[PDB]
Amino acid sequence: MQPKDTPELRALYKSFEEESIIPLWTQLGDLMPIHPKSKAVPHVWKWSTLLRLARKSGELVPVGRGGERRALGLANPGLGGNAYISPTMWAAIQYLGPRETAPEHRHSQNAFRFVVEGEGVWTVVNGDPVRMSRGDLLLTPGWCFHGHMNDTDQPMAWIDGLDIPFSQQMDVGFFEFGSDYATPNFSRGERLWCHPGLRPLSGLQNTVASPIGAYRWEFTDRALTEQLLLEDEGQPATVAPGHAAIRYVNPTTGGDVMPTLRCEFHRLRAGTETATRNEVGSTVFQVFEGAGAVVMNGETTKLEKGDMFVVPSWVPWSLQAETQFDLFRFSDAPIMEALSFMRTKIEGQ
Amino acid sequence: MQPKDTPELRALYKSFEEESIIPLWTQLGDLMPIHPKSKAVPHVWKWSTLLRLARKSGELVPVGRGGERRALGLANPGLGGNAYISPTMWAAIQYLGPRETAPEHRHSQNAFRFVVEGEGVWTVVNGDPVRMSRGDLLLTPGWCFHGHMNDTDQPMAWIDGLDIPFSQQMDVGFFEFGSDYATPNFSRGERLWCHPGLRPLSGLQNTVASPIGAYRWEFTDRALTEQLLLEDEGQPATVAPGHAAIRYVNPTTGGDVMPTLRCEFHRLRAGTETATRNEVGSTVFQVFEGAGAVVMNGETTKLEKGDMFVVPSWVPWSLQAETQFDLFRFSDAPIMEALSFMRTKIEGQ
Amino acid sequence: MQPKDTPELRALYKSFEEESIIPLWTQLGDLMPIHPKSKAVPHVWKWSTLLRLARKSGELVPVGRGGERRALGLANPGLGGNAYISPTMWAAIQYLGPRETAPEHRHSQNAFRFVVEGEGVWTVVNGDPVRMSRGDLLLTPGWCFHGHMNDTDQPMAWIDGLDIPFSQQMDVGFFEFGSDYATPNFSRGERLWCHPGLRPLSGLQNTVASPIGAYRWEFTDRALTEQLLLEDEGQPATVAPGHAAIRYVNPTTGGDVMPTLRCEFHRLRAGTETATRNEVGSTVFQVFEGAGAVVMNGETTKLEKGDMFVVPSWVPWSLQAETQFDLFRFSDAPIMEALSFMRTKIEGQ
Amino acid sequence: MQPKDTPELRALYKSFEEESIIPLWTQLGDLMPIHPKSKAVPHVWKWSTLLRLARKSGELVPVGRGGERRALGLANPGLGGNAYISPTMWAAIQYLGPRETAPEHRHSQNAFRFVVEGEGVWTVVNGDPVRMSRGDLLLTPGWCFHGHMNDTDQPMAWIDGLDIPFSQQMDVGFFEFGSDYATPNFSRGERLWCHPGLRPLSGLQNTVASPIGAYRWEFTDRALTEQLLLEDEGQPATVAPGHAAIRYVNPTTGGDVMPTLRCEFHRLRAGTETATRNEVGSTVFQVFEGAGAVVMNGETTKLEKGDMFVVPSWVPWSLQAETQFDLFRFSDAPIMEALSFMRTKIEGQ
Ligand SMILES: [Fe+2]
Ligand SMILES: [Fe+2]
Ligand SMILES: [Fe+2]
Ligand SMILES: [Fe+2]
Repeated sequence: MQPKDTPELRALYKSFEEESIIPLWTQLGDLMPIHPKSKAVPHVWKWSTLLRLARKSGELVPVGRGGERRALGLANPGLGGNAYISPTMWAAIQYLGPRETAPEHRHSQNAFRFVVEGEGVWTVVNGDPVRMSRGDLLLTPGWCFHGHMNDTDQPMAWIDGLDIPFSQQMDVGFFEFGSDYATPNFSRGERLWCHPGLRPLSGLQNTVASPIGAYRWEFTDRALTEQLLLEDEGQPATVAPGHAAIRYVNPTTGGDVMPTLRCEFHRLRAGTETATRNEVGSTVFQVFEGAGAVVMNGETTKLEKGDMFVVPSWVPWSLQAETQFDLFRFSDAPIMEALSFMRTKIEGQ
Repeated sequence: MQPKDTPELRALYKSFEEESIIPLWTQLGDLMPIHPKSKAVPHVWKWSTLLRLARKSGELVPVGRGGERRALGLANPGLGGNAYISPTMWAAIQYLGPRETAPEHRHSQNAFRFVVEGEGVWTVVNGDPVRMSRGDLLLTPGWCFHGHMNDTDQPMAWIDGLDIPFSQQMDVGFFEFGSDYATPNFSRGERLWCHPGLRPLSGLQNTVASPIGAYRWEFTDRALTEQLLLEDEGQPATVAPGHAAIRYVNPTTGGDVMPTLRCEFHRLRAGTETATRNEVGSTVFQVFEGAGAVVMNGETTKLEKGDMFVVPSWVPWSLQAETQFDLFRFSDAPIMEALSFMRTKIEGQ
Repeated sequence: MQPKDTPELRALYKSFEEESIIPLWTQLGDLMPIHPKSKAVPHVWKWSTLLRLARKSGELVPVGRGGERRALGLANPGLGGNAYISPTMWAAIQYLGPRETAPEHRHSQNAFRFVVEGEGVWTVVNGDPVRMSRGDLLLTPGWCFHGHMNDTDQPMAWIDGLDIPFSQQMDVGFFEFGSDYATPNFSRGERLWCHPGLRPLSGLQNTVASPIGAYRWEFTDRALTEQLLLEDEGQPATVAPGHAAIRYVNPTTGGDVMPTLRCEFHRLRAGTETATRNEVGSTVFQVFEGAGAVVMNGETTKLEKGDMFVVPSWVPWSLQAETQFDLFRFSDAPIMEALSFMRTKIEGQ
Repeated sequence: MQPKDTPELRALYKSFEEESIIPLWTQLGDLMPIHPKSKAVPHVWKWSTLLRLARKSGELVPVGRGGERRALGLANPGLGGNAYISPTMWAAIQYLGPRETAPEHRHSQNAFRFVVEGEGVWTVVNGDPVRMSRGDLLLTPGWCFHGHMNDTDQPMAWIDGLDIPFSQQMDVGFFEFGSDYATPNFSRGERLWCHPGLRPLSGLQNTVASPIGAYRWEFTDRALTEQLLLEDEGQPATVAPGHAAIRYVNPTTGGDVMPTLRCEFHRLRAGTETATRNEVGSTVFQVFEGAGAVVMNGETTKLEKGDMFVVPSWVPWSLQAETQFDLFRFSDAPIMEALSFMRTKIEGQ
């Protein structure tokens, strides 16, 4: 029950408004909910829709007229018109036209670029050029200069993933503009850092983000194959039966690629059904290859190559593989884990 | 410039709305600002207003009719009607009437209670009772059961500080209800942990929040006196000339009281003027004793005993002491520092 | 069995000697023992012997003729004439005569001074003077300048504890000579750092050793009393029944006083018998007050006020209290724990 | 000067001997030296001597008659007959005959096996078999079961490196005996862990030693080539001009292979002369390929393929390359660094 509605109570409340006071006893229960109840909702975007809308944006939106920023943000229908896939993460399909380029800038917001279709584009990160091709993860960690250049007449699509919404809501955003279009097969970073178990004596200092600028498909694919093969041979490897998986890591530390974003890659055997999880924080998956479905809040959605979906905080989810089902994954878990808010419920346990 | 406004462009945009896509090239620059530009604004609340409105709430709002929740939230005028002092922090004046009590609950949100006026109330934290009096900091770290009981006919006011707005925006909130009104002079926690330099062999495990339930005024006052005294004697101690200061810490670790909130206490000699700082993240100060002013965005506001004010992200601020000027401080810095978003500009350097 | 003893085998072995080769197959099993088998043996020194020999050293050994170095090293009878209490630790009774002084030096070896009898001596540590009295722990962490001065006509005895034998065997030793006899009641370090739960904003950097120069008896005694009192009240506190105990810690970190040495203080209720432990590494106890015994390798030795004893690596030990039994303790455990060699067996578990 | 040599002084000293007391004032200065002065001396072993003595041991010392332990320990001439290369490290040339095997054991002492000549031997580590060939580093971290099996009629030589002397002097040694001769091309460990930048979701827990059982030559060689190539292109990479180098690391952490031993591999361009270093702790190098010399204490020794040498604590050293000069390196630095005893002087700086 509320206080008696009296002229004195109404005078009290008008003083409140005047003095920027909001009394706790008037607040709606879910200021402190029983468990996380996001304004973001579970949502799927179909690739066939996204690619068609991206191609059209290629025609209608040239460089000089918005073409420098040709990226289709996935907007969660529960987040009020904000171009946010979740309360922490921005995810967009960047569509880079034949021969297009972008100049250098840096920003405090952390970012990756996961290559969906195409080849022969380079993203240049602190002057070091990083070739892009299908299945590759590129990082452009916060405060690193990044521009790019298409070396080809072909378009490319990648997922443009950032902590923009966290950074916007929390007031951490900074931004600077920057000041040869070399096309090396591999970046300096990779040439130093992508030898397993080995660390240059010139890079003995730990870093906050990975110095690996590209995690190439070859290696991702090979790691996942080896886990399934080790499973066949009776050896521990996979995380769950038929479920091979890796986390992309900062090799100086063994932890996440960047302070705010975790990236992983999963492969499921045909037939695999994962146990239902509730996890704090939001995650986004993209179907890289294969066919299957997701269950979110008990609702099953079938999924095809390229489809993308978001699980907001604490929404119970699982995946079923119809064929071999390869998925790229990102989430805000490093944030929940750094601050001791992370929590996990699994149907098995 | 934007793409040509054509029937095809308008069809593209209507497909966007239908498919929950928001194109980057339509977005307003400050999705990624040049430096943090908060929606929260610098604001001061006068104690004499807050105490008068609190007393009236005591009369008008009894237990059974909202009295269990008698706390006046400081609402930032730039945060849209949300009861948030800043985008990360909730700060409220809790007004506890003669003999009032509250039962036990726990929530994932972290919290402290800093005692402004009054005595002989106990907050009971995981069954351990913590006496409260003026100048004391109490913690109720996340997921710890806490209720309270006034043992007296006198009211008490404290600052009720939490990471509610971070927790609400980020989807990390959990909440449980709980299931003798002992009145020990000191808590078990204090009796184990408040011997300088000494650690019980039964508490060798590090914790995520401090096991000290109260940081009593005596010690705070004594530490600040010693720094000014060491300054008089030519010995390094104070942070800046005439500026004594402490941070409240988790003694198992030496770091912050809780994962999301930093607390500190400052004492300035009469005459002291601090150098202008820009810092990422928001901070709140309360004047504990003395007289002076603040400068925020170049605007000077005079301050009296009890006044409270907020500096949102990157707003340049400094303090001037007219008399000896004691201030309690909290901020979301452990969040900015954990995620490598923290940044500092000082006018000296 | 060994290789055939042939002229060719003997020629092989003479080539070995010539070329500084020692073949594994000739080595005695205990190059890699089944469990630690120290050359150091369990040993007790009686205080009444040590004090009598110390007094005589006071008469016979004046300043100018060895008096600057008047310290009686406890030499383990199994360590070959080396002045080592154990393979890692040096422990000596320093006997400081009326009005004696020592000038400043520093060395990489870490050291403490635990005051057995006497008062009004100061050890000056990086120019900061630290009063000494019975029951106090002083640190002189490695590479810190330290000299001292007796301000009185009375002698003082303290335990002079160092990692000298580790440092000597491992080749880490460095040593420098240094370049007012102030007598403050408390040191600068203490005045900054001995306020429970509080950390100066001017000392936000973690250190490798404690910045607390003295851990005074008052606080040690009070902590131990509180644990026994909390035990009386049914509250968890003591490590084992009737067994109160603390660890001295570096307050910036919550870990050990210095990188190589751990210090602790135990109080046992009359009647308390501890469960038998095997622990890797050596430890030394001193009886501060009370009466009881120790069991080492099944052999019981009765103990009086001032007695000192060493438990080398893996020797099973326990303590029995006849009266209330207060003991100071040091060990090389931070070394075994840092390098993942630590191991513990308890008779309970 | 010493105390007066009196009958009373002699009685004092006889009481000392009786009571296991050694007085400080009688001790020789270098109990606490000015800088490290090892009993170990700089020493070189020639490969042509070591291989010839190893072959002869193959003839004279069969299995059943010492052949199970056919390893030639490098004994430092200053370490008193102890089979120690330095005060912390044991280094031996293990010579494994045609078709020989060894059963499983484990010990707390940490160990590696760096393959000098030969192929088709497997060391089986916790049931997982690790093929061995020239240039490969294998680990058998402490407390891991390890046996081996030669699958061939050819002998193999490897460097058998351990922290035996530290473990022996410090009392940390434990040892257990253990209870198909599979010959996989690659180990399970490698198949999980040797994909650059990728970490199995099933191995998210950090470990104290590397889970990589072999660091194969291919990758080592490729990393060193890339650094010299990046040097040619004007890009930062090498540690010093013409000096390419890597550290072998634990991929869960980015730190050293094991708690007590660091391993590295250096490649110098023909002509390269390194600046003189003093470093705390001992190191051992082996010439893998090429020709050059070392300078230790100002004394130059020419070096050929296979030669091995030790630099004890603080001995100034440098390397000159005549040809391209590849060297494998191990040291006790993780011990000096963990305990804050490490120190470095370089002639450049
Ligand atoms: Fe960008
Ligand atoms: Fe609460
Ligand atoms: Fe000393
Ligand atoms: Fe072994």
